Amino acid sequence: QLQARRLDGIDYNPWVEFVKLASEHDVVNLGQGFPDFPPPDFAVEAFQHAVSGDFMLNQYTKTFGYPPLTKILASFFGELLGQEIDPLRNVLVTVGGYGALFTAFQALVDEGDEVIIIEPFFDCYEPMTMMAGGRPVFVSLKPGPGELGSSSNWQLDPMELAGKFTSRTKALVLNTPNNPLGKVFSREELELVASLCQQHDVVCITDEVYQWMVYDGHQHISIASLPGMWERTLTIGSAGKTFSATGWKVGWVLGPDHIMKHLRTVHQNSVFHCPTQSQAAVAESFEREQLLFRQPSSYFVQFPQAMQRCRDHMIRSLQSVGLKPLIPQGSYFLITDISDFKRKMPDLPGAVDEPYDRRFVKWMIKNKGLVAIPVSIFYSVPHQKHFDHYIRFCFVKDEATLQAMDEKLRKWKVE
Amino acid sequence: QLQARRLDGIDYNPWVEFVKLASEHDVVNLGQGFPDFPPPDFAVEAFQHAVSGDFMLNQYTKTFGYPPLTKILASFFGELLGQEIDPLRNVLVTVGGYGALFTAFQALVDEGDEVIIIEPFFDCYEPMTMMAGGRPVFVSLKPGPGELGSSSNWQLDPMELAGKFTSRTKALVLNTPNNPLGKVFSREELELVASLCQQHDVVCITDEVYQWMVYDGHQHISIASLPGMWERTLTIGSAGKTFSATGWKVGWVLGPDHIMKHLRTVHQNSVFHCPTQSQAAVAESFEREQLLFRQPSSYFVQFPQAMQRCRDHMIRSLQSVGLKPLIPQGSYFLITDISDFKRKMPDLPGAVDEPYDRRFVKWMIKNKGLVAIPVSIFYSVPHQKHFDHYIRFCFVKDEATLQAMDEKLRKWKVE
Ligand SMILES: Cc1ncc(COP(=O)(O)O)c(CN)c1O
Ligand SMILES: Cc1ncc(COP(=O)(O)O)c(CN)c1O
Repeated sequence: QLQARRLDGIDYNPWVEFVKLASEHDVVNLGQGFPDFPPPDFAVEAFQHAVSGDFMLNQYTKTFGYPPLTKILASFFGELLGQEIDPLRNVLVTVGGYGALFTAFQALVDEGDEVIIIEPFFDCYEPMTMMAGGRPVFVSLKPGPGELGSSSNWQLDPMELAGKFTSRTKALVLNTPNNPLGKVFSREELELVASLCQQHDVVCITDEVYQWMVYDGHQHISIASLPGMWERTLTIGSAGKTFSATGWKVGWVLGPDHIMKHLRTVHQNSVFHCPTQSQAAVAESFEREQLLFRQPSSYFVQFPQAMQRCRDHMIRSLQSVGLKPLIPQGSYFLITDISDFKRKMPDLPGAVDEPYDRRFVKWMIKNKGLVAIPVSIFYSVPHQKHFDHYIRFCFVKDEATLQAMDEKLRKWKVE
Repeated sequence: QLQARRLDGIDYNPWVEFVKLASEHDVVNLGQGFPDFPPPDFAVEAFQHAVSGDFMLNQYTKTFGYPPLTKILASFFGELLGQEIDPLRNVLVTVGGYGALFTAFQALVDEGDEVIIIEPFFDCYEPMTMMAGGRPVFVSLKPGPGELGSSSNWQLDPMELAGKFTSRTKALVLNTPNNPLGKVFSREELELVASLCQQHDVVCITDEVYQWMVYDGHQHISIASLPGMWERTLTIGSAGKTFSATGWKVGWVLGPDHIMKHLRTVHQNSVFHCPTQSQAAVAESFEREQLLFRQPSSYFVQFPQAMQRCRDHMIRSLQSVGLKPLIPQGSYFLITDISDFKRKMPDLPGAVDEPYDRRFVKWMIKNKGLVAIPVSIFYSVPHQKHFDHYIRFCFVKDEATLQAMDEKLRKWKVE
């Protein structure tokens, strides 16, 4: 009654509980979706230049983005997407990917609109939809029939997905690479989505914040580069998962002017400007990578290699303690199946109707010194029952952290 | 129909037209609401430390604010307000003042709620209200009966204001010091507001971004420090008008936990984190001013003095060319009456029903080389008729700019 009704149902963050519990224990924190090592020098220095350079960089820049930034964005991405991008009609700099999604949702979703959300989903898609009046409609990625599983096996059933589409569908949220699962969507997959999107006349909000984090030579493809798609796609990116600098909270949406004009309205009536210097830092950082694009010394070459090693490493460590990793094709993350623990250990302490994985994560923090994340926080509540056996790990960590993980794991193992 | 209805009516920015026109002319730009000189060294350096220091400052900080920042905020402001402030329940770091208002509105205002907006208003109060479903209800500050006018004479009529209050009033937006007028609200004024707010049970969203910019020894008072008010006040501030670094876009709301918990919900479903380093810069900057609070070398002492000089200077320059300045008690701004021009020059070129001051500003850009802002952009459309004779100037400028103004003014004067 004092609060607006749009807040109904979206006030609880299941995250918190656990950060609170992790901090009152000695832990290796693998629930954190960000590096614990420095960003690349070129990028840190880029920031250092922006705050040490032309003094007017401390004052306001342009509303829809700091032009050196929109410039490089439209160029580098226009090339990557295969698309002509006007910085002033097709690019909006936002407060991180979070900002971009929020802007997108507040633009497009209205009382009654349905949004198709693919499980597992980055958790904020559902609240944002709900805050905007929309109705989330869920479809589950479904793992197909080795012990080690693979992200690319998780399947978007063409009949199931076609069925979610109604006359009320405003948008489908497609996040690739997927967090938490790590799925990198295939071309044939994308096309499935593009095709139903094209058919029912529906916007594809597409969150590609993890674009650069790809492994095993799977290749990131943007639905926006598919024939006919640019006219109905909003592509989101984030400097923070680009340059391993999450704290910079700089993101953008790329999209056709007739959609963007609304994302702009929300922007000009919400935050109006993004801060200047960080934008400057990002613009420089992109210039550096575009200059060296594909080159061996380029960050987008070295980094995915480095983190693949981290992935591989974590995958082996966790494997031998009973956890059942699903190899990810990209993202900061891997999930592991814990169903073996559920059979061996069915009755762990927690609330009635609390999903197993949350109970399990809480256990492991207390006793084994390791933080992970209950995958069920990325499912519709109706679906947490059936999907209460995964946990999510972040392998974008320092060697010293992977060592500590190993220590924790070896100590646990004697059991 | 593709866009959400909340965007109805809020898509047009009357600002733009003029920036476009100013850039295709040789101008002294006094429509810009920000310095064109560097921030204080301590503050620029503070940023330089934050991006050059502990590398993990590049990663995510806490959701509701970077603790060194919420810490210093709660301390410095708790002292200034006379109030006990818990950083974690009473402070939210937002993306500038703009962010804070947006968060406040999306928290509290809902289909049907009325918001009382005092004219002239910072323009974004009306769209934000409208986007949230609310109904703006306007009351006009009204200048009381020398040639030079004064901001403090503009009056909030106690009967007029009491009359705006209905059972549907959710909030009243109080902005002091006022932009554009420069009014610094008096204690007796505040109390009027507090008292009706207290009576009808209504939140006072109070925008004090200009807190530090006060002149002639008028004193900034926060409605939040009035008896009984903290329980129904949200106070907004902005690092950018604090440290003359608008481009940093760091703001905050201070307020009682039972309100803030909703501002938090919006925050955690919109931007989630504010960027770390800038927060760090601000936290340091405040530490520096709090240490030297009231001291002669403190920025909050030196700066208002400096800008008072700039004010005084501009007031005299514009005075002698026929403009009729209203001395401001604070803010970055002064408005001048242009009714003499309207009598001398009634028929200037523009759209039918375009207010005089907009037509006039456009004229002055083209012919006299000076940018200002039509005050009518800060009135309800119904009220722009009667209030089409002011323009707004920003005197927070370098000497070299005030010189250029003078050049433009002297050249004009020969006429
Ligand atoms: C899938 C996904 N999309 C969007 C975001 C938004 O993050 P940020 O605002 O820091 O860019 C995140 C969180 N990093 C994410 O993992
Ligand atoms: C009255 C008023 N309030 C709030 C704001 C918001 O500005 P910012 O977001 O940069 O803090 C402004 C613009 N400076 C303003 O003048």
